[PDB]
Amino acid sequence: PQDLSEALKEATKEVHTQAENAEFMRNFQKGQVTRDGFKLVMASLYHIYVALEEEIERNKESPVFAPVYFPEELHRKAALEQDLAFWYGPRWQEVIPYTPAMQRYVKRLHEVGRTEPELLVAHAYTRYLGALSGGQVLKKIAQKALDLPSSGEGLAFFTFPNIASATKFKQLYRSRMNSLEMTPAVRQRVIEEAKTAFLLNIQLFEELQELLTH
Ligand code: HEM
Repeated sequence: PQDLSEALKEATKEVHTQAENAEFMRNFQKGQVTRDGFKLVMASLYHIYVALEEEIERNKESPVFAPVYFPEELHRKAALEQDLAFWYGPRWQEVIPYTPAMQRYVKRLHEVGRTEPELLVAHAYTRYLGALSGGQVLKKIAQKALDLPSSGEGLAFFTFPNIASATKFKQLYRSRMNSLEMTPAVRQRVIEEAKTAFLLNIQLFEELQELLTH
């Protein structure tokens, strides 16, 4: 259209469906994910968000990213660390897995963070705006399914405590994106990188899936 925000939303409409329909994402929606599989995604989110957030601290002051810099509001690193300690034990840093589908995603994140920063925004957008436009169902089914004891831990990642209204924030973010300066080329690329994002995720589920069935 004419809004960076409306462009992406639409551009990734199809791939998003591809993401939803993943064999591992659908088994989840239908609430049939074992503690093992759930323990895999948490370990995936951790590696992705550390890379993501790390590259964000690199371009925090950069004009290409500064406008969407919201550390308190969004940063998930600490949230995932807390969760991962519950899921793997005080030794999670030592035990947790690091698969090749995780490695690609992390690798892409850094290439972008250093040679194509103007694109970092597409990933931030996908991760943060994604898990903010829909983190309720991910929690709703997470809760019921796993039915872990009354431990009160392991799912912090799903609660952005520093945002009262998701509605208003998602609105501030789109405003800030739409305010990002970028040449027609860069724009088409950023949109293209948002697709890249989804493919890294979709490719991730599939790899976590084959991993379960062993
Ligand atoms: C159970 C699986 C999923 C379901 C059913 C789901 C559902 C949705 C829904 C209904 C919205 C609100 C869209 C709107 O009305 O504007 C949304 C937005 C979005 N989702 Fe998901 N989603 C899922 C998986 C994913 C995955 C894996 C990602 C990737 C990180 C993701 C990224 C996004 C993004 C970026 C948006 C917002 C786009 C925008 O605001 O322009 N979603 N999702």
